[PDB]
Amino acid sequence: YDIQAWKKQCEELLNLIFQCEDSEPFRQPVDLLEYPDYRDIIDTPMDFATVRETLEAGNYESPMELCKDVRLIFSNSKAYTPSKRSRIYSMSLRLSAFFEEHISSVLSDYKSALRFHKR
Ligand SMILES: O=C(Nc1ccc(F)cc1F)N1CCN(C(=O)c2ccco2)CC1
Repeated sequence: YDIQAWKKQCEELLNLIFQCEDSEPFRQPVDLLEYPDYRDIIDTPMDFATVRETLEAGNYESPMELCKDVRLIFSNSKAYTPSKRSRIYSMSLRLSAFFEEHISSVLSDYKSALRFHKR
């Protein structure tokens, strides 16, 4: 029922994501010279370095907020891809599956801890 435990659990999961070769395209913001039309398609860029820095700054209140930003990385890739058979989109789908498999317990434990706190 530790309502702070999610933060280190998220740090550790980001560390695992950074070790995954599938995270390579998502570790830093998209560059607007290599993909010059990116901001015509994507309103809110997001990447894993920005997620880690937001966490480490103490600017997430909950793991749900972190989860929303990570899911934005993946929805941006799906929106920008020219094909469902894209290399970088295909990497995003594997990485999303990995993320979702690991974040589920972090969310459940946090929400349970908070329900206990407010019992
Ligand atoms: O090259 C990058 N990011 C990047 C990373 C580090 C850098 F230094 C410079 C970069 F531009 N892509 C990431 C995700 N990508 C897609 O989601 C997508 C789907 C189909 C085709 O691209 C858009 C472009």
